[PDB]
Amino acid sequence: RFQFDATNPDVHDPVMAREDGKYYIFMTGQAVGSMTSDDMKSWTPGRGVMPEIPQWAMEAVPGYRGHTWAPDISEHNGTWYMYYSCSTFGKNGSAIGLMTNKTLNPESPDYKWEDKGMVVRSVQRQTNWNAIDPNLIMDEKGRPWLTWGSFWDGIQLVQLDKDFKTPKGEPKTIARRYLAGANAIEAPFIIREGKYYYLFVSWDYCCKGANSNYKTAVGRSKKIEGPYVDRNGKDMAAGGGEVIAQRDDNYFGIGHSSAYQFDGQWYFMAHGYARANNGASKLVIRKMNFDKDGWPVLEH
Repeated sequence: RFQFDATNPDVHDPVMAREDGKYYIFMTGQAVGSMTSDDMKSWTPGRGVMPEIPQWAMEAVPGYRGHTWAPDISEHNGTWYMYYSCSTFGKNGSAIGLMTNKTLNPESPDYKWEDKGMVVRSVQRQTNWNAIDPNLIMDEKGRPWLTWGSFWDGIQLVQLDKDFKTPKGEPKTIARRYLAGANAIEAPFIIREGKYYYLFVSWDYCCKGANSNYKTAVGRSKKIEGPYVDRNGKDMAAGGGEVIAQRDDNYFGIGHSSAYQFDGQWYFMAHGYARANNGASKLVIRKMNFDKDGWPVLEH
């Protein structure tokens, strides 16, 4: 029996954007998957984003054939930038690519995704981080920075040249799980709120159905590079973090997070392994607020 369930759709590694009162979700899928909602409540599957699967990617990552992971979307000066991951599960022979578009509406005559090639690559038996899970974050000076990473040494941070694709120096590890290996940390996401940058990370194990233990943690820093810390002063680089999404009455695990502010309200978006669908990965959106001390807290 065929069913979509518009109010509770299957999604993996989601990211969200809004244009002209319409909500756009981009996720892991062929050519990057997509969804569409008028009200952020009922969704409609769309076409794969990529107009074709880029050659440079298939070459740099052997095995990659268009099944793309964890996109990131954001708008800067009327240009939409979408970062995307190319890899094969369990290995770090990976590359992050970028593509740009003037609009997100596919019925628009201005709609055309121009691929801009490779941003950053990780290579087998050599690089101590994994070139997947990108997130673009701007500083107060307007300069672009990227976070990415999954396992190995952990979460990387590097400033990007103003073309949004070439890094400046080498990266610098910014958050760890403890102390592929057992450094279960991935899906970094940084937002600016108040006096601080908040780095959101996913801890532990996704991708194991109803046996996943995925969770989401948070830490903060006044400086973008500067040490990220939890409620009691512990550095994320050493395994600090406040758990904010977790094993639940509804979920075995919740992770691969992202945060957006729509109409004065912050929203925490992730995917959760739903108990009512024996571990199927569903869309999770919770209202997020910052307390007195300036720490994020979720609804439900």
